[PDB]
Amino acid sequence: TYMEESAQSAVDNFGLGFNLGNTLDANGCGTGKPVATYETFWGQPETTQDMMTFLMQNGFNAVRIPVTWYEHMDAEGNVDEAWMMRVKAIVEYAMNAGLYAIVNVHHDTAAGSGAWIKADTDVYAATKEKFKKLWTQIANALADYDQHLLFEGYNEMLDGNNSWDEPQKASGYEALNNYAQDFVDAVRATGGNNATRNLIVNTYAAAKGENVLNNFMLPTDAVNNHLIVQVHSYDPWNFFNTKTTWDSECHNTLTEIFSALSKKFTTIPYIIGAYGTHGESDISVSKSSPAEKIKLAADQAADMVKLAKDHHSATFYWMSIFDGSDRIQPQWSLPTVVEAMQEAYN
Ligand SMILES: OC[C@H]1O[C@H](O)[C@H](O)[C@@H](O)[C@@H]1O[C@@H]1O[C@H](CO[C@H]2OC[C@@H](O)[C@H](O)[C@H]2O)[C@@H](O[C@@H]2O[C@H](CO[C@H]3OC[C@@H](O)[C@H](O)[C@H]3O)[C@@H](O[C@@H]3O[C@H](CO[C@H]4OC[C@@H](O)[C@H](O)[C@H]4O)[C@@H](O)[C@H](O)[C@H]3O)[C@H](O)[C@H]2O)[C@H](O)[C@H]1O
Repeated sequence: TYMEESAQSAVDNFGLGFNLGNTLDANGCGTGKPVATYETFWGQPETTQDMMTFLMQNGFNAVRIPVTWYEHMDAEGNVDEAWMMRVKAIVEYAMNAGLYAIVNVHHDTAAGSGAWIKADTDVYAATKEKFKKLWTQIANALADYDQHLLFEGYNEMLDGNNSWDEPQKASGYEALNNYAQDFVDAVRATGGNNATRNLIVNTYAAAKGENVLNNFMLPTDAVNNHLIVQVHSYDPWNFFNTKTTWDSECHNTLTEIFSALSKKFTTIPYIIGAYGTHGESDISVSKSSPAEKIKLAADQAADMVKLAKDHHSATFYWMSIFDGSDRIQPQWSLPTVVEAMQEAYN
């Protein structure tokens, strides 16, 4: 049954979080394909109940489920039923396991081909009703799940030039804030559990700089304390390639970031919805990385988790700790990183 819970309480209960990345967010194989074709298109196995249960049994309490939607929508913006039901099926795995789950709209945003949601005046005007129709469908299909399920409006919205970190024009902020409101409006309108469900709105590019935070506007909500703000972090940029250890510069950089977020968001919680070692050319840590590089990954994660706890936040690891064939066993890909995260959190 449904038990209404505040945004801050949800974030406090997330504990250690994980991103089921390159899975339902995988895209580019075209329209009209079997569900499993999309899900495995980027090298991940089909998700199982055992995976969600594994996370719960091993000290994690929340999973983010990225979803890319555009290849599953027809000309009128209707979502393929098999796709929607597969999203629902994976949510159900997570609910069964006792996890919090986040469902979003992922590579429909940002710099890849097929992205259609953009912080741009013309694009917003042309896609606003399509966007609201999408969220109405998602909210209705997932309506029956309780407070452990959250919706996240959009992943990493960029302007027309795909400008990371910050938009080139201030109108970009208008478009984002407008989308954000449309997202909240469309979900709340469906009523039921969606009337009070905790929802997540991301900053421009999910970035964290001074201008992006100052020009972020939280949507108006008829109910209290059911909104969360989300940002991402691979800071300091390219540290995995340029650093030999998680040094004082790395540590101070993270400390400053959390300080800036907590100073900005005084009354609403924020989360680090995706973080990791991914840097230039998306080079990232794996089990075949040198021990010093795996230690570098572990120290980042340890610091990220502890700072987040200190700042009444929560974190979701992007992919690397639980990846590919390791999901099938299931087993951690990076046990030492996870152990560092668990020790930091507990
Ligand atoms: O960067 C870290 C994270 O940062 C934020 O949190 C983001 O929200 C996360 O999404 C992001 O995660 C990374 O996302 C990458 C996708 O980004 C793209 O879309 C968003 C845009 O903004 C961005 O600019 C785009 O680059 C994701 O990259 C994908 O990785 C897949 C798997 O690759 C892994 O396994 C295979 C191995 O060889 C790789 O070294 C290893 O990294 C790639 O899968 C392959 O895809 C091709 C088909 O590719 C076509 O269609 C997809 C399109 O993206 C390609 O450009 C196009 O050629 C298929 O034939 C192969 O069999 C697959 O292996 C995928 O192509 C690639 O985009 C990244 O891994 C993830 O960390």
